[PDB]
Amino acid sequence: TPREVTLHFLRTAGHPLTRWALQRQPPSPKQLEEEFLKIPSNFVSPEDLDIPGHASKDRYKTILPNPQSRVCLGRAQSQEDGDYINANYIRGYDGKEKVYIATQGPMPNTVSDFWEMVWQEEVSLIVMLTQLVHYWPTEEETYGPFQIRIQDMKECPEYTVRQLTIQYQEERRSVKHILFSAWPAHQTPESAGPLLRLVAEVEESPETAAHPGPIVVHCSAGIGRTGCFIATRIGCQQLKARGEVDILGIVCQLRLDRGGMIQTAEQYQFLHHTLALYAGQLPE
Repeated sequence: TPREVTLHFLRTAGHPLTRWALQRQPPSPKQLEEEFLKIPSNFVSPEDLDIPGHASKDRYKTILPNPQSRVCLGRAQSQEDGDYINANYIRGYDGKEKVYIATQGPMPNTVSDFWEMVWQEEVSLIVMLTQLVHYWPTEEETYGPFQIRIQDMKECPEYTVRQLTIQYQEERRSVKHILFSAWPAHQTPESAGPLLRLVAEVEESPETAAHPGPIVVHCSAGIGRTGCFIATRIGCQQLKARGEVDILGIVCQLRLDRGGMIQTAEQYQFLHHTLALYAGQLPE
């Protein structure tokens, strides 16, 4: 039973690494390559989704949101004739539910869907990962029923922070948007420092809500760079709380949430490098 075999692996696989082992005696580059290749994709086949006309809202044919964690658009603000967006809820540290939503970058025809999701899910933070569509405005623009305005734009060494507001009827909400460039698909960032500063930027973001909404994280396909970013943050949280990290377990849990998260063995190895660097910053 290939399905049961996949699910059993993802629910049980693990390779705990103490802070010491991570820094001083990590698995060899060959061991990490073989370990990465063993992780099932958990990609859903087009047959496992019965959402007609979903293909026009997917950037890629074979990268699809797993039904169990798929973000469904209730259309409370619109008259749109479906529920579909290529996006999944992602669990965070210790399996906490709906900490993130991983999604593809909006297509010209899914920009309104994207802002609908941001409203419906009470998103206040968006992390965009890219290399050098513009679904946010220069000053002010309307997307479907939503009015979006930019209040501030700040250029940091490695990312740009925009403060936006989104308004529907009487209600206007703040949304922080972080655009991290110099990260090509199927590659790693230039070095781990900027990525760890991005993770810190996210941590430091003020949370106003009583029950915080998911952090939206996106990139072109919504799995490689999003998976690296989310795995990095969860790994840091594990190191800080427990003084050890199970990177294999983190990636397996991400794949349960959205098929294919973290695309390449080089990205998986870079996660180890990044977390070994973060470990040096911890107390003691």
